[PDB]
Amino acid sequence: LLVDPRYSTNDQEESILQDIITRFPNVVLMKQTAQLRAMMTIIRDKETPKEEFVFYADRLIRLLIEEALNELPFQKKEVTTPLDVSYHGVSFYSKICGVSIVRAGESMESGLRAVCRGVRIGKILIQRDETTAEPKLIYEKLPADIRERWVMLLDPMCATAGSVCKAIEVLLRLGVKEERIIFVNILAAPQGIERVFKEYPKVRMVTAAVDICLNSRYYIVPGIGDFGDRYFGTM
Amino acid sequence: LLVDPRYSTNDQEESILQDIITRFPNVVLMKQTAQLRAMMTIIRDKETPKEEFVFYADRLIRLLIEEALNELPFQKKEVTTPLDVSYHGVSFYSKICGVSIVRAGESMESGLRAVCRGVRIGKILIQRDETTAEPKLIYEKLPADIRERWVMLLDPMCATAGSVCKAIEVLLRLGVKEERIIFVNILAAPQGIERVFKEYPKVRMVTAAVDICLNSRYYIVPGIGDFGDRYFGTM
Amino acid sequence: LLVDPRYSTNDQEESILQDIITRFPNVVLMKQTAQLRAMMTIIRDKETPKEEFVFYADRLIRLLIEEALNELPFQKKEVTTPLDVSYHGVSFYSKICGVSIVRAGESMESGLRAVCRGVRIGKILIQRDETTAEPKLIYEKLPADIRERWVMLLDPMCATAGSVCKAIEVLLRLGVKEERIIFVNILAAPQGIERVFKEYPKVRMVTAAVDICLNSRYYIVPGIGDFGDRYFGTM
Amino acid sequence: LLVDPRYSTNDQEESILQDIITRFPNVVLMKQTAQLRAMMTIIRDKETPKEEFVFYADRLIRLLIEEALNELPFQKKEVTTPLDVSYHGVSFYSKICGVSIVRAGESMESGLRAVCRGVRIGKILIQRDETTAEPKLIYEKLPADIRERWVMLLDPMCATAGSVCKAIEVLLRLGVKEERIIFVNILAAPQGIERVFKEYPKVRMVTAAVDICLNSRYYIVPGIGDFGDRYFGTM
Ligand SMILES: Nc1nc2c(ncn2[C@@H]2O[C@H](COP(=O)(O)OP(=O)(O)OP(=O)(O)O)[C@@H](O)[C@H]2O)c(=O)[nH]1
Ligand SMILES: Nc1nc2c(ncn2[C@@H]2O[C@H](COP(=O)(O)OP(=O)(O)OP(=O)(O)O)[C@@H](O)[C@H]2O)c(=O)[nH]1
Ligand SMILES: Nc1nc2c(ncn2[C@@H]2O[C@H](COP(=O)(O)OP(=O)(O)OP(=O)(O)O)[C@@H](O)[C@H]2O)c(=O)[nH]1
Ligand SMILES: Nc1nc2c(ncn2[C@@H]2O[C@H](COP(=O)(O)OP(=O)(O)OP(=O)(O)O)[C@@H](O)[C@H]2O)c(=O)[nH]1
Repeated sequence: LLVDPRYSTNDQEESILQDIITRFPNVVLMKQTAQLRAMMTIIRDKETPKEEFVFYADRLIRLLIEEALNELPFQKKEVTTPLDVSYHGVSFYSKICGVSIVRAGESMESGLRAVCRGVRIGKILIQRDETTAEPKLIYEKLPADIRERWVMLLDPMCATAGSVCKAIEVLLRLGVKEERIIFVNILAAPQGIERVFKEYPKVRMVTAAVDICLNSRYYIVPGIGDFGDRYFGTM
Repeated sequence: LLVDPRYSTNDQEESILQDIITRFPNVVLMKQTAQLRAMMTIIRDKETPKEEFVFYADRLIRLLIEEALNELPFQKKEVTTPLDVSYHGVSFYSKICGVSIVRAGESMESGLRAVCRGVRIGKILIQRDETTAEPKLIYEKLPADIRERWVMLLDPMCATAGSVCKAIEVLLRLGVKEERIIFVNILAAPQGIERVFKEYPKVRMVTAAVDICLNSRYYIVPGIGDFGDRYFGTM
Repeated sequence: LLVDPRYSTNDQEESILQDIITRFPNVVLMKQTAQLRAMMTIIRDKETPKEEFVFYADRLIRLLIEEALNELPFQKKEVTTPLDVSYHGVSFYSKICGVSIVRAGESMESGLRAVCRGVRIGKILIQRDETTAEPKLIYEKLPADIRERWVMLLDPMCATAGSVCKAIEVLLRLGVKEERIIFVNILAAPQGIERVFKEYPKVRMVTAAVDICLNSRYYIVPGIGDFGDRYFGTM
Repeated sequence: LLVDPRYSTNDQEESILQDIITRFPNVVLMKQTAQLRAMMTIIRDKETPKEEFVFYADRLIRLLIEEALNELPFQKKEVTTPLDVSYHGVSFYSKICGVSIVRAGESMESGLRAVCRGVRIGKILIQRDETTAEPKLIYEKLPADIRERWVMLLDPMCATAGSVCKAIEVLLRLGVKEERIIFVNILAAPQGIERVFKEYPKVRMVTAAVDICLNSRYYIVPGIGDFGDRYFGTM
């Protein structure tokens, strides 16, 4: 909802944002600070060279992952200071794991691995049909006990939501509780958010930015281009 | 009074915070999230092992530094996206540098250097006379043109504010503007904050926690123990 | 082909090692130091925890990548010191890229992105046939100009060499020069080394170790187990 | 004994190395590879920007620190692999700590902390008197039990060896055994190597390069300039 004064906002931005916040109580938008905006301009800029795009993208992913991890359950915990005085804090306890949507999502694996040393990482490779264009599971490698874990579903972009929805579908089938799936995303389109909460209303979604629309080629506008190609350098 | 509901604040902590937020317009407390508490309870725990202590402190410092970098000036900037559409963002201001208060302050250079590659770093070693107990300037190595840049003054703890005030003095005596010093701190005592803004009311302070008071041995309480010792292993 | 005194060698290791060295001019064995051995001990021990496995694996990967990058072409370059005295050095190759064999090979992408900021990364997913057992290309996303580049083929284990050979075959068809392929490998089986070189003799291979054999299920012995499962935690 | 053929060593470098390797048994010279040369030529070039200088310096210091760790004692260890067979490896010595010679040496701390998470870090500030030119101890913060540990002494340069010889002196007066000191260095001069070994013959020295001589102003030549100033950006 809140837009930082510093930067000028793209047309109808403050609007869309509030409307998303109010309509979907399960989405959590990152605080729209100038730093975030600064990083977004660098990664969204056509002109930005690959070494710069992945440095800032990695940088952003970091903030975004710490934001998502805040959606896990926490227990109350008391500890003692070296001063022998009590401090009432909390502790993470959940059994977690991250799951990336092949390629694009893998760029977020390292960010998650940096803060959570050795977190288990699953991988789902989705491919859209050549005829009708219906998502098809091509490959998947998930922890043996994923059904008893909170899942950090990783996918930088959410345009039509067909990929993440299919990903959630199988995740569910293997026994993952819908309300334990935290979908961390970088950039999303309104229609993609509705689609996901229309199908799986219990999941949580933390994004860094919500854009205007999709073009006839399913790309988000103003968007960022193809994140996977830009990040891994397969332009 | 935006303290994450999931945990219980220290006795009379919400009161202290209100006081400071009310009287000191230039202090910026970072968001008191459950995630942040999780980290604090770990490093404040006197049972925590050195490997764990530095890992989390490093982790927290990353978040604190990104927060602090928001206090810098920003230049609106327009960039064209890969979809041939304009995107209104901002641009990073340029003349800045980090200055750490030798030992404890050095632990935050890693973090600054992680997000700001090649950032100029100055050092100032202040030390109290073993008898007289007052702040003496023992050593200092700062960038030749520090007077024309924004200073990110680094020091994890702020108890009496005696050593940071001494630091700002020498910095001012070298021509750096008071309203360009962003004091980034991890943990602070109320009187510490008070003194700082009593003498140098134009600086900015970014902190993650404000404890209740100082004990007979001038230690912040609940506190965290001697940060520099626990961080570098010179227990 | 030489072993460090500190540690005791395995049966016929000094033997197998020299044999591989003299028989194949294009393989390069990392210097067998006590340090390298200490790392192989952590990651080979079935008892080591997942955080410890990835840490040391990542650590070993760094040294192995630096070793492999040495197999690239070099040009002489004279520079001048701040003491205005020339120094004769050598600048490195201008066009490379990494290519990881999906999953296991992906654990190496990070080590490569760490030393070469923004390197282009390709990906190949090979899957054997249940009956034929013949390696099949399932998915591949590669830089568009891979034909004019040197490629660092990434795959930690080389047992039968079937998958790596399948990977070389596709690269070759796309236009990559066989002698510009540098196969970075952690652990290999004599059998796999012979096959790779029997089929593509001009490629170079850098590895940290060579074990004695394969078992009925195609695992190197003493081996390390399933590197992909152990690293990503899907075991 | 080798020197990569790919690059052109400079006038009498091969002679110097020959001599030092013959006359001083305790000096460990990193393998003179083209990769290493390439980095040296980057950081030695007076034209390189601080961002690039820091990056390549950290990278080089990384390889250097791993090399020095090889000088620590190793204990044989047997581990059972996942294949259920034994593997004869080694175990890391368990009592180390890094010690930085304030400012210049602090640049190697991050490298040490990278491979040895949680290593205790001591610091010594030696400053030559502005008139007398005498090396004086200004500040020191070492681990309480440093006498029981092996110390990796950190200082990127060694011109006359007055500073380092002064640091070792204070270390010996504190209890640490002379033979437990591994002096990790990046660049050194024949003079320095001699003095350090004339006075403290039992210390171990690991370095990446040894230049021709010292400048009339006491600078290592061809050299690099002032490493601490180029590293921390205060020049
Ligand atoms: N939830 C959470 N845990 C964190 C975070 N950072 C570090 N951790 C730690 O990482 C752990 C997460 O669980 P896992 O270690 O994946 O649980 P696990 O895989 O069953 O544990 P093992 O069986 O030994 O492998 C917790 O025990 C936390 O202490 C964070 O941001 N969130
Ligand atoms: N202000 C700011 N700059 C950042 C940040 N992250 C990266 N940077 C970059 O780092 C630079 C900071 O400026 P400085 O390094 O002080 O510029 P400088 O010292 O004049 O540069 P030189 O010519 O090399 O000496 C900017 O040019 C930015 O592009 C950030 O969070 N804030
Ligand atoms: N060969 C080599 N180059 C290195 C290494 N470390 C850093 N580099 C630098 O990184 C560069 C490699 O960049 P590439 O990704 O091949 O450049 P590119 O493929 O042409 O792409 P562009 O920047 O767009 O032109 C070289 O120019 C080197 O200066 C290394 O270990 N080996
Ligand atoms: N010698 C050595 N130890 C390493 C290395 N990498 C990791 N380590 C580990 O780091 C430790 C080094 O010893 P320290 O942790 O300083 O020993 P310590 O400080 O007495 O032990 P604690 O008091 O519990 O903290 C060893 O126990 C090793 O297992 C390495 O490259 N060399």
